[PDB]
Amino acid sequence: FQSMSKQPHICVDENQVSPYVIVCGEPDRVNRIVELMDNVELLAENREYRVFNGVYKGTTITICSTGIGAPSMIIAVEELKLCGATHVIRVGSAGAMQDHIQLGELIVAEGAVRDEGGSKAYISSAYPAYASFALLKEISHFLENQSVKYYFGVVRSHDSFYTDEEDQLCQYWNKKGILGADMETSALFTVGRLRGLQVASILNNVVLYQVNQYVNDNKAMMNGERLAAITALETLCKQ
Amino acid sequence: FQSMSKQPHICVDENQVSPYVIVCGEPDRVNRIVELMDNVELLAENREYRVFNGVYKGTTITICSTGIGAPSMIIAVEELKLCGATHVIRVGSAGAMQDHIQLGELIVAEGAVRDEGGSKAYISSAYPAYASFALLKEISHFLENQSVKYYFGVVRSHDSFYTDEEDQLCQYWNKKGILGADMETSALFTVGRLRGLQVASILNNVVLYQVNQYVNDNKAMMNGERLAAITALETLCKQ
Amino acid sequence: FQSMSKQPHICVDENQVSPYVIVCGEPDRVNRIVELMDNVELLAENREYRVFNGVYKGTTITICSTGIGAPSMIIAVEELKLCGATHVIRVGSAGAMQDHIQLGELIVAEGAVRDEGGSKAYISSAYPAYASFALLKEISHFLENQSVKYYFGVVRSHDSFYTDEEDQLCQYWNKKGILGADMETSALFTVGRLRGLQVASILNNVVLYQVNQYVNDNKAMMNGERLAAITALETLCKQ
Amino acid sequence: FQSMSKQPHICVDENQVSPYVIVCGEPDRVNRIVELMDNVELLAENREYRVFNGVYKGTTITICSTGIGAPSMIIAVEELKLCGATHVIRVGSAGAMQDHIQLGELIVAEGAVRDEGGSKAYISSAYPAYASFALLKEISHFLENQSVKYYFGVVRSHDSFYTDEEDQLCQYWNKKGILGADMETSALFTVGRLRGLQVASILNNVVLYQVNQYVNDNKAMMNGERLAAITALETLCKQ
Amino acid sequence: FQSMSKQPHICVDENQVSPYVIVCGEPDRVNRIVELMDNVELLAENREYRVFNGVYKGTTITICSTGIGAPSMIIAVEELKLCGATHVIRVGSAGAMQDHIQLGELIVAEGAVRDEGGSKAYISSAYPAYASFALLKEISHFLENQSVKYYFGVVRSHDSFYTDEEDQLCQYWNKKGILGADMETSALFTVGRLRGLQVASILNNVVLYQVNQYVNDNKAMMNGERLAAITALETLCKQ
Amino acid sequence: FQSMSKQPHICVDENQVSPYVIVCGEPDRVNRIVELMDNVELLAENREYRVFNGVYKGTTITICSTGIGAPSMIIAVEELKLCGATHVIRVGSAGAMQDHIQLGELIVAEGAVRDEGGSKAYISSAYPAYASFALLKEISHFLENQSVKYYFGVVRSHDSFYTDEEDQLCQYWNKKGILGADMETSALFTVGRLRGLQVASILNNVVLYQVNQYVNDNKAMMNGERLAAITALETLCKQ
Repeated sequence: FQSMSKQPHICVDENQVSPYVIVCGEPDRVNRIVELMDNVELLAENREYRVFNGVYKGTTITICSTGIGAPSMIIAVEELKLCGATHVIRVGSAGAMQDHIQLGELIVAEGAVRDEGGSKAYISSAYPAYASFALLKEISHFLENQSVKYYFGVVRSHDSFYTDEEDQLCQYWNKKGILGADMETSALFTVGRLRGLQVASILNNVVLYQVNQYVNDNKAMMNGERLAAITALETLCKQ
Repeated sequence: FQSMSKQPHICVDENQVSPYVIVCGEPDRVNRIVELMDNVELLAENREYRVFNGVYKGTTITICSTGIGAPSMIIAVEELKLCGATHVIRVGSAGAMQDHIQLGELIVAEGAVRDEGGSKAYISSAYPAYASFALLKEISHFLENQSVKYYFGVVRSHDSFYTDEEDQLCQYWNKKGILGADMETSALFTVGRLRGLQVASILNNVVLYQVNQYVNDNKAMMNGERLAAITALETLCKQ
Repeated sequence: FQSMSKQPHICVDENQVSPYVIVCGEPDRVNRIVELMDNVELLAENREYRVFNGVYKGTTITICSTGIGAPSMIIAVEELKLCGATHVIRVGSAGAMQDHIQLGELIVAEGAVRDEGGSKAYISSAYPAYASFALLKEISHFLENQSVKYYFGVVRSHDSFYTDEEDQLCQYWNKKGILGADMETSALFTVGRLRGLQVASILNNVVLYQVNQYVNDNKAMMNGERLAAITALETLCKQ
Repeated sequence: FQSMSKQPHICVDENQVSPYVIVCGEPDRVNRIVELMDNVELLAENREYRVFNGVYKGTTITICSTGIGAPSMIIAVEELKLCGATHVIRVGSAGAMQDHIQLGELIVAEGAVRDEGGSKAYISSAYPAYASFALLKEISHFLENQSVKYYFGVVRSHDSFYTDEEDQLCQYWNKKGILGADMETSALFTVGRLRGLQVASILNNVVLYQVNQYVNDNKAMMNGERLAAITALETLCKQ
Repeated sequence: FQSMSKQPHICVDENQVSPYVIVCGEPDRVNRIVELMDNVELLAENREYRVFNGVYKGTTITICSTGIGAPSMIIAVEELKLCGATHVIRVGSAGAMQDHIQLGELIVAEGAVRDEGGSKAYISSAYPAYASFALLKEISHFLENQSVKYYFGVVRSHDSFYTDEEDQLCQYWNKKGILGADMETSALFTVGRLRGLQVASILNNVVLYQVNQYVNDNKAMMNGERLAAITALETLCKQ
Repeated sequence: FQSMSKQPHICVDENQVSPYVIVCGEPDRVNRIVELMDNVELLAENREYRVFNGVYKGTTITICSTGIGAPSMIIAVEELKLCGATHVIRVGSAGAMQDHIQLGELIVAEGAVRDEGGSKAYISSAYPAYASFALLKEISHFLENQSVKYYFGVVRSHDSFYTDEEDQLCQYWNKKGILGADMETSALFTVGRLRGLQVASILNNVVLYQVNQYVNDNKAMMNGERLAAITALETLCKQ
């Protein structure tokens, strides 16, 4: 029946999707982010794509999981774009590339090394993956007001942390001053920008670079997730 | 508690995982494949990873979804490997690159163009992505016995079907004789082989190269999925 | 005699150079920028490097020409770095890559395509060339207050506008949404960042993408140069 | 006179060439292979190309030397193709990349690393160089019946074993699990497949990875050559 | 017996090989070149390698065929080097890339496009393939004295003239001003130089770029071969 | 007024520029070279471009500085070409890549490694950067007659001697037998040749590979500059 008008992966349309969007890897994180919003509604659920609308401080925002990886991210960006998204903020996870960065502290990517094939499918790797400065301004301002430590800088996005060369990759990138590594940021920044989106990425640190420990760690991380979501929500509701 | 011994993404361990494994993109396909098996048990559910064991014609086999894309595939291969997998068969979806291939017909990848960054993270693209011939032999033999049309040959694996150049990519690859395109096969074939797995990929055609139509199409596709799963099950239970 | 302590190309030392620096292509532009400052002093003059200190609204700033091209830019960045520079702003020239951009209007590079070999000597082209957001914030704020049109976005930096393929390069990059093209920005952004500098680039448009005309054009361009210099000065004197 | 209809390098035509073909490096090996056949006839002799027809167990097969290297291999593949070849099997020599492989033991290439420029002239190195499984099936079956040890897997094809880096190349490829190295296999597999041939490669080991010794070694190698030829003949006469 | 001291492919040793060497593709050309010399002796015959010594105007020179292609050329260069060669001149065949060049006219390669994988195995393609100027001087001087037309400039060396893109390759390279194309020159120039040889290449045109005709063409070509050989001999006997 | 007919960077036209040209990096070197000539006239002065005509032994020659780097070199080559230049000789500076080469000794580049992006903008790096042999002949002949040591061979042209990897670059290139390194030679050789110029490069050594010392060093270097200029002048006035 109504299977003609919907985007084939995110399963939503023009009218459903807000111009303002948050994406994350984990479908179950979508339910956690909507907890913070009013007037929540499930829009679609398909494969790794879980899509909700919610209202935060008066502004209607769409929350969308995209699974792990640049290809699954790019699929959601293209289809969100077609539904009228203009501002998209990644809220995600990272492994630290500097030893001073603790669990549940935030990395805000100003730029990203394009070490994933996803963005390369579109354009020469020479094209920059960077965050919209208007969004960065707002993110910086929200994060200043609170106590959890956060770092602005370059992250690396890649397609595997499981090569035998992971150690050396880490060390090389540590010396270049990269803050953290994910799989999705540079693809958002590249494809998003090429489709005229304003984009940004707020990453929760979940691996150190280096029983009761476990519980505090998990709490720290869960606190970082919440902060990252709130920061993204605070930023989008100003536009 | 018991969060020390499990693989951090597939959330299973050595003892749970069979040496014989089927992977697919869609978590909901895992439930559909287990329908065909005895002694089914849910092993884990995490992000896009849905993991089950089942028994088919006496052999215990593990079924695992890996979401869409090479990075999420590679994560599952590495972790399945560490749990003792030896034979892994992709059961997935493809877009046709030749016009004679119909919906719900199967493409069996003998080889795959490595147009995804995932496999490139591991090794120079010059290394071949090809299917284990023992598995190909068995797949060919099962498929001969039945009526649904199937094609053996080269597929292309890539990170985006949404570039502005998709048309030209299609036409170029059509002329080279590629049968279909997916996102995951060449990564399985490359990483899998480099970790000593026997690997294969059986792909269900879901896009032509070119209301009642819709219902028969869906039936055709659902029939192709079932055939692909059965073929993989028949192949693995012989080892 | 005192030819031991000075940088071998910019011919200045630690004590001479301010942490705050403006660089431009043309040595004669250095004299034009110092016209706008108090307490001017010639520091060095060597090859294409013309170096001055001046004071603007209380802040001491160094002005340095670097000739044309990424290699000559990189030489000045490395040596300015060694003399203690922390903030460096390019004030330069561009050819428009969109037809709405007029002569003597400004392009502020948020990011830059790394199509020059200079930055590639240092690091894989996958590393992002982008502008420090703190500087971008300040530049945006100054430029809002006045009437001359200015555009924020991506520029392309390259090593030749004289290949037979220039037309096609232009058209390709026009469609990607690039605003202008220079030879120096992405090298500043890449090497500068890798040496821990805060960096930015304000470019004066001097070629349309498309006697009395000539005089107004020149006036427009000279007005853009002055505005670009003033904007950079206003930005640096706040740090 | 009749110098219009013949292929300019292999000096044969449509009518002469069988659909079933064996190629080898060494012209003098052609005479050794025909020793095993009935109804032998010299077809052509030109540069490194020595061409014969023979009959084996009822089937007429063409034997063709192609000298050393991918370019000279590719020339023979293109021209054999134009003469109506459909199945082509390389029967050649390899240097071992694992220490358990002895002299005069066989390596059957399922796939090949495309480290030669020959195949790259045709297509991106991402395209797979692999052997036709129907041929692999048959080769496996013949070789099972006899006592000489043989290994199935990946070989590396390259353009020089004389670079100063040969040692490190060897060690790198040894760890990746490559069985042996030649100069011709991946070019056959790539160009052959792109021209719609069924292809395979059976390689005789002639260098260990590590007077009376010399005589037994030579005998071992000569025995491997004979076995490789017989295996290829047994395989082709079944089609 | 004496199978320990000889180079494994060219089957000659230190004492046999002159410092001055001519190489060509075709073994039968070796017999044609020795026709022009005194005190001829067959040194070795192995695969595509046919090796002779002869004396020309007092100087002893070695003549060696290397079959077709860069890999087989490189093998002979490495082994000739080890036997004490210092000056090596290619005497070969080319296809014209400009329409004014006739059959049996000579192309003398000053430089060569490195479009073959052979030289790339050794060193980045950025390293120049060019001819020793001392040899070029002497070649120019001999050729001035006679009537057959000859052209000095850039040739292209490649691994296949049989790709579907040959036409476009030709046209692209024609416009760049390339004179002719072979398979071997840039490999000689690159590997040779890296091993400290003085190198040069004199190529006989055998394909236009565009019964009685056939006979005059063949005569023209055979005349070009003779001239090329004589020119190389005249050049080497001066050292 | 007369700002229509002049080249936009070198600020000269067809009638001003001689077919015979010397280029150097340093504008102040132009004044030093004209000291050696009769009938000197300043033609233009713009940015790093300082342009003069002079007469040497009857021949009128143009002297042009091009600042440091391949992009600024290429600009001058293109515009000199358009003004009718046919023969262009670089007279420049190098850092030694072999320890036997002393300060103020000359390196004459027969060929150049294309490690700069400038030439790559035009053509695949596989195209050779080499010197016109007619010019090399003449340069060799002049330099034989005098006492200062000079070396003919390969140089490397690059875009930065300030990467953290400079040491290793040096060592790698030392072993390959490179004589010296500059920033401009391979760009002249590549772009120049592609525009049909006869080209050459004579480089003065100013850095060893390894008060009174300082004065003799400077004298040695200044003597090398003079010799290089004279050699170029002697060479051009013969055409």
